Amino acid sequence: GAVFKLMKSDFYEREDMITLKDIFGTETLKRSILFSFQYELDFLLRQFHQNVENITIVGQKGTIMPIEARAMDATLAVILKKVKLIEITMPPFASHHTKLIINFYDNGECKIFLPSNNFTSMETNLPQQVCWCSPLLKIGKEGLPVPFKRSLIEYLNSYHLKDIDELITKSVEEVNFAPLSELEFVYSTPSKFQSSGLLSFYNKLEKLSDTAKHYLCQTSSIGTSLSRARDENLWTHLMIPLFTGIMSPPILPTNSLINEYSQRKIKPYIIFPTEQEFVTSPLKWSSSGWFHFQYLQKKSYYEMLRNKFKVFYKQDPAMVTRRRGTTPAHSKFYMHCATNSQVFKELEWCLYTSANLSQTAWGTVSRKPRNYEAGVLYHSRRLRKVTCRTFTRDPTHVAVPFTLPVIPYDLAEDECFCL
Repeated sequence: GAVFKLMKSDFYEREDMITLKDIFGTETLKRSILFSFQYELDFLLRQFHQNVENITIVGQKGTIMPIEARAMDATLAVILKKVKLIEITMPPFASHHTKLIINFYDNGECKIFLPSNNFTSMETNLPQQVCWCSPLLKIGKEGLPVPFKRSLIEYLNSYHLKDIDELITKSVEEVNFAPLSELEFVYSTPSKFQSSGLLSFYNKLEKLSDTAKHYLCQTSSIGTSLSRARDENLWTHLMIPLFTGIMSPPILPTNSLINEYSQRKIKPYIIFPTEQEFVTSPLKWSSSGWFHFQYLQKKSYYEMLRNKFKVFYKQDPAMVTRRRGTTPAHSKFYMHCATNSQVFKELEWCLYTSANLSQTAWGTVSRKPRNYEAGVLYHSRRLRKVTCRTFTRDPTHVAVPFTLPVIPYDLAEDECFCL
């Protein structure tokens, strides 16, 4: 079945887990179709076996690093000749952020993965990363297409590229997705013809269907305010209100929202590294470059989230391993827990995705996403509770890199890291 695994690091595991070599190094691997935001070609291609017949790479123009002659060799030369590139051009400040792997092996076997790291050595080894691995799939006629398969095809179709249609989608269509009948494929696309992002995700949660309402988000980037006039955060002012029913599509004042939260027992969480957590990371600030929250030019926005909603949470210093310490994770998780220490062991639903907490990744009720994003959704009424555990203590449906429980920011000294 599907399983979450923690990405091994050359630094943390110097002397269960997974590596890109485990994924691409198998002699039985026949073809790999890749999606990512950044490609370090010599690093990536060194992960494969000489037996591979084709490597189709989908990426944004300018994010694919060629291999210099001085760094080439006989082995790599062979791999390189099997690479086919499909470049996507995007408006400035828009991103093909999706990380996805579709492997085809000997016999009619196929497997799908969602790594949180882009394909570069630095990203793979510095921040903590995870990888969702689908159950083993096989080529063969299909009856009714599983929702996961149906959604994946819509996503691929939304690129509106002939190369994608013929070299990728046709191959995916031949695969039987029965083993994935319980999960959902959630995505974002800038396509004006395909609905996606928040709007689509909201509708899905509605269709899928006294207690404290826990809504937690773990992200590597935190977008700025949804408006230039007021301080409005995507999680606290739009997503949570929508999910709870406080609002419905055809933004309330901060204070009105705060009261609603109290009366409804809604508890918001955003896991993001503190300035001090890098001091207690094995590689110190080495992984800090991938965590972006620029609030210095609009301090009020930050103070609101930190003091008014008390939304920020950090790692439990007593539960993290010594080899990884308080090193932040570059994975993105969105989850909901209903109660009435143990919080989050059982979930109503959980989304693992490449999408950061920003308007560009999710869009809004009226605006569409600007990025390509992809993730997998686990929902209780589709499996009767989604089980989840923390890798920091290493069988559940979901496994997370952050500690469980997470600890609230000490309002007397904790501050979000600002690159």
